[PDB]
Amino acid sequence: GLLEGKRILVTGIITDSSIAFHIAKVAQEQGAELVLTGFDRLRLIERITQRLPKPAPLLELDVQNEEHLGSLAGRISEVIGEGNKLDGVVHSIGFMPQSGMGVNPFFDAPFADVSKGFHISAFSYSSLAKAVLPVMNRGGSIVGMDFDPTRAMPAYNWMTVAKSALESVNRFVAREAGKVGVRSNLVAAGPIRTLAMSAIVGGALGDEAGQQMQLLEEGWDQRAPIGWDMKDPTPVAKTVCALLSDWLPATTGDIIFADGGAHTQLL
Amino acid sequence: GLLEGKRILVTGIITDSSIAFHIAKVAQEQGAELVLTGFDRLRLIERITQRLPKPAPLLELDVQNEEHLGSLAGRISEVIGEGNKLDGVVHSIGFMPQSGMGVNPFFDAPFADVSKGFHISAFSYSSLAKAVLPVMNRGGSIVGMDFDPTRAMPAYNWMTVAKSALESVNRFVAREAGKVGVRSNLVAAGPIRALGDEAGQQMQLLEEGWDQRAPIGWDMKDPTPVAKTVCALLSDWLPATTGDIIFADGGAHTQLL
Amino acid sequence: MAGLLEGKRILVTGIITDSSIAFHIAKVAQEQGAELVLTGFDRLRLIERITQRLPKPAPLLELDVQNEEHLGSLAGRISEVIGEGNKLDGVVHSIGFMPQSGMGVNPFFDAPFADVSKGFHISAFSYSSLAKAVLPVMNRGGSIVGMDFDPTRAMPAYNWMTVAKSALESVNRFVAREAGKVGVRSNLVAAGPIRALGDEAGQQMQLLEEGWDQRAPIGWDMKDPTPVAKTVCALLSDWLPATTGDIIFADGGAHTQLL
Amino acid sequence: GLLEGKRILVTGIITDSSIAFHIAKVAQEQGAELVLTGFDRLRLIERITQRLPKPAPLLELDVQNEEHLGSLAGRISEVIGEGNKLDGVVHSIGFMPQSGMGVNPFFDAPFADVSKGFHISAFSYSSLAKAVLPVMNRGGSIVGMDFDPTRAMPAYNWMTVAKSALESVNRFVAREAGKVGVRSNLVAAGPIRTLAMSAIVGGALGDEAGQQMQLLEEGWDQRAPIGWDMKDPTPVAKTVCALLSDWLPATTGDIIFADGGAHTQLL
Repeated sequence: GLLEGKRILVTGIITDSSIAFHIAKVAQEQGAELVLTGFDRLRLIERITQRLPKPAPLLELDVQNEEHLGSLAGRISEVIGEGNKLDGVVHSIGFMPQSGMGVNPFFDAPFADVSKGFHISAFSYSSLAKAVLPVMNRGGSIVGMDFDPTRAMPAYNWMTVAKSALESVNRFVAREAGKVGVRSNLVAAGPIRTLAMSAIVGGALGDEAGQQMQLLEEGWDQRAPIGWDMKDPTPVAKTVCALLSDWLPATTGDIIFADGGAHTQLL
Repeated sequence: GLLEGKRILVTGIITDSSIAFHIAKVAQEQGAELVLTGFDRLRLIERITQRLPKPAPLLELDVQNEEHLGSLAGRISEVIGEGNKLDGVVHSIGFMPQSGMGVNPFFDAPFADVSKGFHISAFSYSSLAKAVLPVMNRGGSIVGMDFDPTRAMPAYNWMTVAKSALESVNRFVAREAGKVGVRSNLVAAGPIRALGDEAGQQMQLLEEGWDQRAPIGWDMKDPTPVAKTVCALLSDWLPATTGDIIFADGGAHTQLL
Repeated sequence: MAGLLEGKRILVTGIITDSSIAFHIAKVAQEQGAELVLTGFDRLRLIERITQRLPKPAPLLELDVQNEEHLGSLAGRISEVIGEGNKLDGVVHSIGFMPQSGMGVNPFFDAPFADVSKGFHISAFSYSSLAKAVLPVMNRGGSIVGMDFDPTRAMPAYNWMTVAKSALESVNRFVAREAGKVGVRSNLVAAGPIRALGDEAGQQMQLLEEGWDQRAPIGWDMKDPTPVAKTVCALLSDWLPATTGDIIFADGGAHTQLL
Repeated sequence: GLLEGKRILVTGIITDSSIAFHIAKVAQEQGAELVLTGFDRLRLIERITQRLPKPAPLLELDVQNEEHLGSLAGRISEVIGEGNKLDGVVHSIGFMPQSGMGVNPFFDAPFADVSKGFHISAFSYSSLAKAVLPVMNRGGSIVGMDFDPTRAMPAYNWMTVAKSALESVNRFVAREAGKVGVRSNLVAAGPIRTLAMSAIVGGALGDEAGQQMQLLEEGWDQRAPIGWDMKDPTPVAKTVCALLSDWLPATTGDIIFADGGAHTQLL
């Protein structure tokens, strides 16, 4: 197994289509022992995580809660055994209030909303690292999820800005984590299609992206030299696990693209 | 002159060594008609602006105050005349609480501090653009100030994160401004200069690298090259540049050593 | 009413027709008060007739940028034009050539090395050659500007010319090092694209090039060379005095947007 | 093994200090079956490759020789078995005549020298791909070696230009290789110290880098959040094998940095 004997904390599992779910699934298939986090309705998280290959303990973590963050290392140690430390941490937490996205005018997003999206999506990558580094092994690896924000694009709007900030945070976290031998990297994934139910009785599932976002996302498979399957999270999950492994041991503060090569081409 | 007849709003004048002061000075030397803004130390700013080549009116603007922002377009029109519009706007406001700029470890900066610095240094570029675009002419130019955040650096810490955010914001402001024919760009400037302390010492050592790297050298005591570059972007001579970042750093960022 | 380049002496390469971007660079420069020296090699008689359509007279020197004798004599021949006590303030490299095998008339892999090397020579290496030849007669504070087409991403048809432009960007950063020793700046302008027997490569390029106006926040007019010409003149001026080794985009903002 | 059952062609083994030697070593340790190339003193290359963990056939390949390139596929099929194809190809070929490097003035490099370095160091990445793609499996991987040329630097001079060209070539090779399901990527390695002998009777080993290049290379360990060991090729060799594996399956046209994180930091 690529991650045999490694102990890995995975944040961000909300549904069975959360990219963190597939990261967790591949890591377990590759021999890792997981610790999972959730915040709201832990019982509902427990139901999803019971669909993973192997059991895994669930810890409560609201990344905006300094008390949760302050106690996390000790709660991790309780569950993995006090002599043991983590080898990997996955940050898969991204959120921006809807006023900051979609067809809401970019200029109309209230600061309070954008600040919260910045907190959850970018600042919390630093918060999580600070919280977990005291219980990580030398040579360990922290990986966060990115969506390339180098160029502006329709709909992604202020979430793009939060990802630009996240990329910058990642470089400082790598500086801090490196002092104790830990790597920090982001995976810039191509778009993965997400379904959500209409919030009404009789509701059905349907694509979350609106028209403009869908048109934007369909460009990836057109551009990607090896194509891009928006319904397939597995290549992204494998890439995260590559960074959690010891096979990129000299990469840190960096961004690895799992996007079919789309960002390298222009049509 | 380079900006002959252009009406330009300049934010960020604090002292007569502020880069905004030198931007305003060069712009007036090049024929611009200015409107200035201030908030903190507003009487002091009026005194400072008397040292400019020419007088200019001053409007109060706290870029965190949505009432100040919503009234700004009407207040500008009152100053310049209701049938006239601005051709240029300069965003030269950067603030990050010291806890985000190296007086403590990176990890110790509290969110409330970093959020405020993000608000002032990144979000408000969008706020100001939203406020001014209704009174800007087609072909106009919004320019903000940047400090290259592509790589992490000693001490600059969360201000560098804010500037990465600002660069992203600029690309979206360009999208919105272009709908009415207005450009939006940043200038990535090189650094401009007993109780001294660690964060200041770290920044000093980092900043001395620019002159070492810059093929044409870098004078940390000379704001004029940066001010001239801003005026270039305010002029009609970069009419197809938007969403972009122009480096005024001696070429330091293009060289490894 | 001072012009942007008032009193400056500027050498301009690359004028082939009155549609050449170099023609428009020269035209705007003269409108802004510059005194020009022009160069040509192929179709010299044609170039002379073309250069007479510029606003003001300008002498024409022969320069094959692959000819080391032409390069080596260039500084002395410039001094004859402008006076031994005078120097140039600006130099424009607007020479790009890649044999058609490197620009999409056949698949990328089929381009022969000899063709690609020739295009590398003319489109990338000669930026360094020209700088070497002109710098001894350039003033401190002067400016060398070359023409770029953003090669950060692979594109249809442009193929090995894109590779040459990647190389050119790297050359520019090294020319900046050498030029900086005598106070001279070196930069590239990355321009957006400027416009029955139509053929495949041209069709691919047209479809690709129409995307600039779609992406550009301020639009992009492929029929209008003036914004690019002005941007070159901005770099030749004293208004970007701390920019060197760099790439300035004159593309409507298209490269900053995905859609 | 990370590369169990994979057939991989490795170019560029000159000495037992060539990065390609260490790539070949790790690939064999990870279960790969190799085919090796050489051009100069094939008997001397056979002697170097006998120190690899396992035997591997050696094929002659001058990448400037179109007859060598045109026959390469058939000569590969002969040695790996007529029904078989390659899963991986490593390009580790870089050369610039000395007039193009060091304390030679940048402006004094003759074009014929720079053209030759461009041919060997950049054009030949396309030539090798063209020659080997007919005998590569879908899902295969081509990996070339890079030294980050994003900024100019002392000494590296025209080789920097060649690497800039190589990066561009890699993005076009990715477009072409992707049509048959093959990825193409570069590894941008930190500097690896190289010793060479003075060309004199009684000669000794010493660093090939001149003063300015040594000062440049020494910055990596200072900048790198996890440090950078110029004497250790292994992290770079491992990163190449990561790209040859199936664990970065959606990465193509790209550049993976194995440099300790140094390019993400500024002092």
